[PDB]
Amino acid sequence: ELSQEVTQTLKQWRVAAVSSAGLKYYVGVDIGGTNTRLALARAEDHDTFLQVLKVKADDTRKLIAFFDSVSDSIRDLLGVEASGACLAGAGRISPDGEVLDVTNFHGDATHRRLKRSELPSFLFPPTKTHFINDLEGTCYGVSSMNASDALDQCFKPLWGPASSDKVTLQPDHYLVLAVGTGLGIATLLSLRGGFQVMPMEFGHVAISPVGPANAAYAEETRLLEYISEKLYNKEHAIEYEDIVSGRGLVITYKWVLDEANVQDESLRSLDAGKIAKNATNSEACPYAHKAMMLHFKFLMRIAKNLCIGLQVRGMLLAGDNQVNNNLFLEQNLESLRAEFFDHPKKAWIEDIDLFTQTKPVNLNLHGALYVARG
Amino acid sequence: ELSQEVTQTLKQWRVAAVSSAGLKYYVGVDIGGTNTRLALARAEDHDTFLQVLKVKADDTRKLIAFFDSVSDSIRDLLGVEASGACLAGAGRISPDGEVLDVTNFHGDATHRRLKRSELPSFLFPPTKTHFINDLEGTCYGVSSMNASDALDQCFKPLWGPASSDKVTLQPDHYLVLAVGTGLGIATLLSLRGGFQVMPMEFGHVAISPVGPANAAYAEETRLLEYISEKLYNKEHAIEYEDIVSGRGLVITYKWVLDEANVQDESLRSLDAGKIAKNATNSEACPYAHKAMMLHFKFLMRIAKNLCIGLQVRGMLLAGDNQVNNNLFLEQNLESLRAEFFDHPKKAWIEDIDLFTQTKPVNLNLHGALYVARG
Ligand SMILES: OC[C@H]1O[C@@H](O)[C@H](O)[C@@H](O)[C@@H]1O
Ligand SMILES: OC[C@H]1O[C@@H](O)[C@H](O)[C@@H](O)[C@@H]1O
Ligand SMILES: [Ca+2]
Ligand SMILES: [Ca+2]
Ligand SMILES: [Ca+2]
Ligand SMILES: [Ca+2]
Ligand SMILES: [Ca+2]
Ligand SMILES: [Ca+2]
Repeated sequence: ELSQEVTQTLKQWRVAAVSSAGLKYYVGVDIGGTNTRLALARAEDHDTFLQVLKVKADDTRKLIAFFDSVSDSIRDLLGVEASGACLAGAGRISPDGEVLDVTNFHGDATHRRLKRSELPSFLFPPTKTHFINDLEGTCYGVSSMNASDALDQCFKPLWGPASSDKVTLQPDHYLVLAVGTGLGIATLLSLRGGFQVMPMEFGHVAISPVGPANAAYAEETRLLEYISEKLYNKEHAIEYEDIVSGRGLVITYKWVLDEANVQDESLRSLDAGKIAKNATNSEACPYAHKAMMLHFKFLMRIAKNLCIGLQVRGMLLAGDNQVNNNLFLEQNLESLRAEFFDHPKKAWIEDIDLFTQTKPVNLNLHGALYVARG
Repeated sequence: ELSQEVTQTLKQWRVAAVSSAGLKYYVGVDIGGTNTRLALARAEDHDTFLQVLKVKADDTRKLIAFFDSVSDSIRDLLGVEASGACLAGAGRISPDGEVLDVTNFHGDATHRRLKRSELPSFLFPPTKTHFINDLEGTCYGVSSMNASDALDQCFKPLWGPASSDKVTLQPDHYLVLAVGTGLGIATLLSLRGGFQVMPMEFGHVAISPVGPANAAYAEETRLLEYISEKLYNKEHAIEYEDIVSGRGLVITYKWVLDEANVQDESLRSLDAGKIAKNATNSEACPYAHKAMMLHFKFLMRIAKNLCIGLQVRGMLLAGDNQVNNNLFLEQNLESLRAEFFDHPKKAWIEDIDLFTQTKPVNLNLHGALYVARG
């Protein structure tokens, strides 16, 4: 079952199949840890696309059923096969490009892994289908929009030497981060004509502490030990993603509530989104604020250290979820900056630009559709 | 004052100046945090070079006097200007490539920074002189030796799926680390024909703790607080380089001695090299061993997390100092592996290759001489 807008649109598209140019269109997929989205774009649609379906899926067998279903649906409306496909997924891709491993899907290896050869040929031509990482897809989307001087349509400066200027990327490196089901991290590279994308897995590196004289030192130690207990039985130091994610905000929230002996089962049951919204009212939901503060504090800490290690010129906070959290970010700007410049080498990152996405736009789908064209 | 071997060699070289091909030679420089080395290679010397001078220097004004001096000395023996130069230095390089900032030199900005335009024209042709980072130079050296199938002449596998094979680099990413005056880190990249080098500053990122149930958790906290006290007055979390370096091994050693109330001023005064040598006798110098253990433990911890974040296929422990520490590494292999695979995502790094440099060879100079040729 497809929507009216999609149905009417595909009817307009298919008249071109009996034209000289034919109907050449491409498939793009954003496989997130919680939701998957699929979109189509014709050869001439250069900055736009048609989202045909989204689904809540946390294993690959359910994706296969979604792909089969939506493939048959588009086939009944277009007739003509897709000319190329790219799936940007929230995990790692095998050296041969054949297999995606979705890091935060649940179950055994079969339910976390997705092979190209399992995909329906209609939407996923066997020789013209590629896997990329989701943040790798974000970078191609960003690079594509930077090339057509359009990044200012969905990004805004939060600080840095370029913050009075319209958003545009210089030929240096830029770090891209996205907070969602997981912590996504990639880098736009300018080494040696264009931007090269490097996919990364830095959301899973062990966290760093604060200085022993920091006022948050005792309480951060308790939070890290609490999370390390619940996830790893204290055997490992937690990953940044164990805090900087949806479930991470939820578990930090439960820690804030345990230290305050707040037994209220209603405030106890909120999901990441309600905690995050509640946090924009500092005086009326102080516990949501405290958890969100620590959530974004650790996002600033991993971003700080990657800026130093990668020697980037700027960084971009991306994702549609980030749009809803920019208000919290501005309400707590000093607290975030205090964290970001808390480093012996703070002089090195004083001139780092920070951009944040301000309008909902699925940069992953744009990136996947850029790759799918070849 | 140049040596006999260098003097005799340059006399042999200069006969070619009155030949059809002329005398085209290139300058390479390895500017370390403690020592600087300079070398020459002719156009046809593809895997060899002539080291003409090394000096102990910890500020750039002393380097300028060394460069001026050795430039005039080579000029009096060769007559003909150098055709190209590259300086691989232990720090950052400005966007315009004009200025090197040596991270661990002492003094004000003038004594830590070195401009191209301050270099003698004879050895450093104004339009044909380039700055690279020292580990960036290491990678070009490694890549150069991999291209001529020669890495097995100075690297040996310590573990991984390729450890029965002769050392050769696949077309994937490789992390390169070197422990010396500082912690040097760069990455050989295979994105998209060849290896691309990415320079990095990851030695300066904040450390990670162990899991709260680890037997070393209480004592690591004391060590981190001790170093954070002495370097930063507890205001910052220490950098990996604050432990994984010469001065880091020395300060860890002093901490081991303080916790044992060892007042002996003779054992108290050892420099990094004597501590490291003493450490290869576990039963006779147990304190040196304990400090060296923690030294290499934190090297394994930063390497573990960078392998995860960068998704490399292998890593190389490089530098001439590493040669003298491989014995310690093999005596304490289980302790190092216990640290390296201590991660929730340990399955991801199970198949990572580890190589370590086994013969002294200045890979920085090879790399700089590769760049100097254009
Ligand atoms: O989706 C955000 C990120 O989530 C992480 O848990 C995955 O390992 C990454 O591959 C992904 O980019
Ligand atoms: O020499 C090893 C490393 O030392 C560090 O302190 C510097 O910041 C790096 O640029 C250098 O590569
Ligand atoms: Ca077909
Ligand atoms: Ca640049
Ligand atoms: Ca327990
Ligand atoms: Ca000249
Ligand atoms: Ca490859
Ligand atoms: Ca103090």
